Amino acid sequence: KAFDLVVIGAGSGGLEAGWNAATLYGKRVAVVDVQTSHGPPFYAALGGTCVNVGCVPKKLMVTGAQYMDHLRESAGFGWEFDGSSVKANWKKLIAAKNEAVLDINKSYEGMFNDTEGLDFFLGWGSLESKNVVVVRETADPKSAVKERLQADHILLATGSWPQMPAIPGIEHCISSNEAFYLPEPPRRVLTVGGGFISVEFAGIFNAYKPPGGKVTLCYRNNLILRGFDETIREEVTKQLTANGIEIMTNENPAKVSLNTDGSKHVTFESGKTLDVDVVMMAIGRIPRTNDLQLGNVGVKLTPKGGVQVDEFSRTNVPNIYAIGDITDRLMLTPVAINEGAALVDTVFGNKPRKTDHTRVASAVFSIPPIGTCGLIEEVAAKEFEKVAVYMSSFTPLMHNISGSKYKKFVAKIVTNHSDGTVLGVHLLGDGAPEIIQAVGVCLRLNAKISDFYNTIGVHPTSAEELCSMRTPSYYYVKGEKMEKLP
Amino acid sequence: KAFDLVVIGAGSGGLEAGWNAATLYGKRVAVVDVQTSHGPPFYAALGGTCVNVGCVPKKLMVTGAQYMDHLRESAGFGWEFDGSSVKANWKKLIAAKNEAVLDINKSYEGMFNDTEGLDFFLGWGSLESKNVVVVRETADPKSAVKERLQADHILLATGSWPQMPAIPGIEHCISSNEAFYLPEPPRRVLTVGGGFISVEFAGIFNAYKPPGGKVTLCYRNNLILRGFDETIREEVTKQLTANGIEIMTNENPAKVSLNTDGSKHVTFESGKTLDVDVVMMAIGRIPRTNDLQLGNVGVKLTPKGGVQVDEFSRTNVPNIYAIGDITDRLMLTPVAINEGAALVDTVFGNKPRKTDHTRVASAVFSIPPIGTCGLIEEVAAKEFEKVAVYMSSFTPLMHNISGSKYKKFVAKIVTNHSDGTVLGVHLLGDGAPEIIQAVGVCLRLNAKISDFYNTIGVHPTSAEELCSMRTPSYYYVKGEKME
Ligand SMILES: Cc1cc2nc3c(=O)[nH]c(=O)nc-3n(C[C@H](O)[C@H](O)[C@H](O)COP(=O)(O)OP(=O)(O)OC[C@H]3O[C@@H](n4cnc5c(N)ncnc54)[C@H](O)[C@@H]3O)c2cc1C
Ligand SMILES: Cc1cc2nc3c(=O)[nH]c(=O)nc-3n(C[C@H](O)[C@H](O)[C@H](O)COP(=O)(O)OP(=O)(O)OC[C@H]3O[C@@H](n4cnc5c(N)ncnc54)[C@H](O)[C@@H]3O)c2cc1C
Ligand SMILES: COC(=O)[C@@H]1C[C@@H](O)CN1C(=O)c1ccco1
Ligand SMILES: COC(=O)[C@@H]1C[C@@H](O)CN1C(=O)c1ccco1
Ligand SMILES: [Br-]
Ligand SMILES: [Mg+2]
Ligand SMILES: [Mg+2]
Repeated sequence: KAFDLVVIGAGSGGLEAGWNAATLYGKRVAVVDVQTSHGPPFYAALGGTCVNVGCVPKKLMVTGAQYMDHLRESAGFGWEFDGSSVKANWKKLIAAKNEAVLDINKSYEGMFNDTEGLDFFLGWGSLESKNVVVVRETADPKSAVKERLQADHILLATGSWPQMPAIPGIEHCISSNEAFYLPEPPRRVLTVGGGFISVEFAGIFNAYKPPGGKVTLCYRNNLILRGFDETIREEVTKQLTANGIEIMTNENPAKVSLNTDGSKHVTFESGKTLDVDVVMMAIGRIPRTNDLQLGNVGVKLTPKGGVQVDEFSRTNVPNIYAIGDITDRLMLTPVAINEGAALVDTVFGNKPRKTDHTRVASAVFSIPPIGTCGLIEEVAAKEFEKVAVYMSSFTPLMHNISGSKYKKFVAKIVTNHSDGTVLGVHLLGDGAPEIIQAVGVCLRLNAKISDFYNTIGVHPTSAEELCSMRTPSYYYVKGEKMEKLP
Repeated sequence: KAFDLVVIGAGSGGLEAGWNAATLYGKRVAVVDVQTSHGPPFYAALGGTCVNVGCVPKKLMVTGAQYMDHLRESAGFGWEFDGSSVKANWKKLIAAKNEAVLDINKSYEGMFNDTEGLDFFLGWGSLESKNVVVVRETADPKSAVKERLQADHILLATGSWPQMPAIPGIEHCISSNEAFYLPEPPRRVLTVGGGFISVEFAGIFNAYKPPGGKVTLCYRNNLILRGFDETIREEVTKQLTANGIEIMTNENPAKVSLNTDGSKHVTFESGKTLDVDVVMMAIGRIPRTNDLQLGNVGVKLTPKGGVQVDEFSRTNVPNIYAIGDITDRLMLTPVAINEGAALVDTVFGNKPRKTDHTRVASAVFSIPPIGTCGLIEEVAAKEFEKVAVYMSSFTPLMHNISGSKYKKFVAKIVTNHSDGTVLGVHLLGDGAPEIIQAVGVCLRLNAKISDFYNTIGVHPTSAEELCSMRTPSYYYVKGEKME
């Protein structure tokens, strides 16, 4: 019952820290999670949110959703078939996703069996004391102890959970957790929220809806995807609309009731109403701190609710660290993994390393998708006296032939115009998530715009647009947008 | 008529050079090409090989070919439709391709009409003297003179042309040029060659083949795609085979005759026989210098027929330059364009610049495709004492579900293990040509493996594999492979 490291949460960050500590530094590791495989009741399980009810199944389902566009687009290239015979079998998709997620769950079980020092414990981890984690039967702190784990080092890696707004009839609504297990594809669905999860699910439901279906996405403010490039926010909005999704901006559910046929009657704050089969809330995710009983050792939380951490993932309590979504910063898997890898290389490697929270590449698997790294221009413009924006936006040739004329590719480079340093790169279109990864490496290397334009293009690709931009489209001078410099 | 620059060949490199010299440096520029729009009889035309019978139309046709996989793969994600209704209409693909290419032809026509100091001349350009380009009716130097252009500076930018082996029945075979104009998709086709053109057309013809059809690729050597990463050469062979293409390595055509039904009877050196509807020779491209009458001026050619150039694209004759395929080096459009821009900056801008032919990102639009930049490990191992290989190879999850379990993604990083400098990056799988572009920028910035593995991944992507490799798979020490 004695460990160098006890990790609460067998997720993206938890397993990276766990595995590394064991395989690289031959350390003695305990990892706690509430479930060994995906789905109800606790949804996240061994592997974490990403594996079970996040990046992995979502990406399989977006890939499934993309075939609605490929089947149509094929016609431009001479593919002929009976379009009246086309059906999207959601039940197939969910069964194939479940098998793929289960195989990963089994994979992690394999990893824990086949690794000296690395041991998995089932149940609910909380903090007894500075150096003891208790595993109980349930999330109730009164439930039975299954284990008392002695820890020289404790890692909090419990991730996040969907926020459900406290409106009348919220019990008629689901989150992404339940979206992954719907037995039938909804004919009419309201996705609530303007972030990546609402956007990605609107695309998924749009592809799998039965005949006479309608996807509506509502967002409480004016323009979806706050924090992304503004040109891309506007374009994603147009491209989702072009593919049949209704975007209701400046709208927010005030209440939901069940109609007598089991459908949902949504009343908006504005007084508008909408009948749907599913209401999926995707308005936020909040760190999972309640169940850890952090009051028992006095781990400090932020005004927001995340575990407060320094640059080395250290809480206010020596030997207690926190990575990933529990810190309520950038809620992405590779960030959690990076923080985990750094924490272990630091503490057990004697090789201190801090995660860089700048210049993080990320994606939205919207149809079509977003790839982005670094600052949007409005943010750059407040930090840098002179910012240049390089922009290329056009419908690629393939999509003129496919008939998807609305699929404008957007490539934007934001620079410090004083030295040419690239501050951010913002892509919308097929392949954007793949294109952006090596751009993340470019930004780590302090690439300038001249490093891009002096590189020889790969032709023909969308990516070569990033190496063809020599002249700013416009600038910000002391925060002020203008076409030309003074 | 008198010009600062005369460009023979209105192609990738010629147009970059002409447009830059006219617009950036205010020079009076003439550009010569044999045809104003794509296709027979001369195939290349205004815009060049890439526009007319190269990168642009081939990428559209590979995109078309990819739908065979998407339609099949859709089933794993629950898509249902009547498979027996599926037809690949090649006529529609060719029509869509022709319209796209002709629009580009027309836009280039409009660029010349609307750019003052940039003039287009139709016909066959050759050298009369070191400062005179003659434009004639035909490739025959006795054909009628249309123009004589006085030139301070002459750029040779005539590209390359398919190589056809001098075998009996060569006349019954075609090249890529004719493949772009086949009115009907061949039921049985043999692509001859192991290079990108053979492999890309094998995938195109494999998707559009009518029922009961068969695509065969033959190559003289043991393993297609020499010059590419060896793991990728092996895997792309497996993945082509898995999609129904017959790869005949260590085989070469000895002759072709017509069966009585007009189909092609191929006899290989090995005494194997194959009956096909089309034989497409893709064994090589040779520099197009014959028609230039370079003997009029004494421009030095290689025995192969390439124009010899220094690093600044200068021939042995002052004021005569050559860029692009005619130089018989790296036969890529972006390289031709880079060389044209560097030449004009140097000559007209006094901004001396030479093209870097190292660490050039390129792609093969095979199905699935290749993206590469920099050295393969066998080459690195001869130039560096210690070389590390970081390799990740696995069927991605979407392809377990899709039913294309054969589709392994390969990601390989080759380093100088002495300092970690990345020497090469080699990718096989969907997205590879898009992933490799920004890797080009990384290699220009002398990125080390640590710069890749300390970059935060984008998940889920194939690209994130590049940023997830901490530990070498194997090494070369003084040219020798060590596990
Ligand atoms: C729908 C969706 C889509 C997403 N898509 C992407 C994407 O494409 N790319 C991306 O990078 N990120 C994506 N994310 C975010 C990603 O899932 C998270 O950022 C990441 O999983 C956070 O990792 P973590 O280590 O913080 O915790 P998690 O991976 O969430 O692991 C936490 C684990 O802790 C366990 N746990 C919690 N409380 C306790 C307790 N008291 N005792 C024991 N175990 C406990 C849970 O069961 C869970 O398995 C997505 C998220 C969602 C919900
Ligand atoms: C099937 C195929 C696929 C390819 N795919 C790709 C790819 O995906 N990516 C890539 O980067 N590269 C690709 N390439 C290579 C690319 O097309 C060439 O590298 C590029 O076009 C060479 O440019 P250039 O300026 O040297 O000549 P070109 O673009 O070939 O232009 C030469 C021009 O000169 C004209 N001409 C010739 N002789 C005369 C004369 N005497 N007088 C007047 N005009 C003349 C021709 O009509 C032609 O238009 C491909 C090539 C082929 C054949
Ligand atoms: C693509 O990842 C996201 O959408 C992340 C995850 C969560 O932290 C919310 N979020 C953002 O707001 C955002 C803006 C730009 C990039 O990310
Ligand atoms: C995609 O780029 C290529 O395929 C280029 C184009 C042409 O130059 C041949 N080639 C090679 O790289 C090569 C080396 C040895 C055999 O082919
Ligand atoms: Br070989
Ligand atoms: Mg174990
Ligand atoms: Mg003109």
